[PDB]
Amino acid sequence: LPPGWEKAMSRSSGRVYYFNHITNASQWERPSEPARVRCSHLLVKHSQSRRPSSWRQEKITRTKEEALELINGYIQKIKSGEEDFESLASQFSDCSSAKARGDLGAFSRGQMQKPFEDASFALRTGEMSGPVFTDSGIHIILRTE
Ligand SMILES: O=C(O)c1cc(-c2ccccn2)n[nH]1
Repeated sequence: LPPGWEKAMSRSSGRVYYFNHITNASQWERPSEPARVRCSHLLVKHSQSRRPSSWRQEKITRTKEEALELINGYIQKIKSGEEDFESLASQFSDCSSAKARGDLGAFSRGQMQKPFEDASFALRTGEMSGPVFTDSGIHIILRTE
């Protein structure tokens, strides 16, 4: 199985599923290197975030446990087609790239912080990540090219 795609056991149904320990993606169907990849993301900062500040709120106060909740929340809406990445990203993302529907433009290694990189490279064109933790906050990372 591709980079970090491991199989495992669903603790609700006991039926097969896959999680990726590099992007924290989890999906039921079996899964499927670039020099550069292009990604958009939705960032939800927290108190412990690098710069607890964003175009949305001058001092972020939400805890980490809560940041995650919010992040899980959008994943459900994205996964269920209730909302798309771009809409939630253009509204909620605590990064200024929200103005650009969360695009961060094309990029290669060394360039971004490592957990974001490792996720960004391990996704394939189309995959969204699960929650990804960096010193900045919590990300949902979609890979576009
Ligand atoms: O604070 C911000 O504005 C911010 C930081 C990031 C970021 C992007 C990639 C990896 C790590 N952090 N994205 N947005």
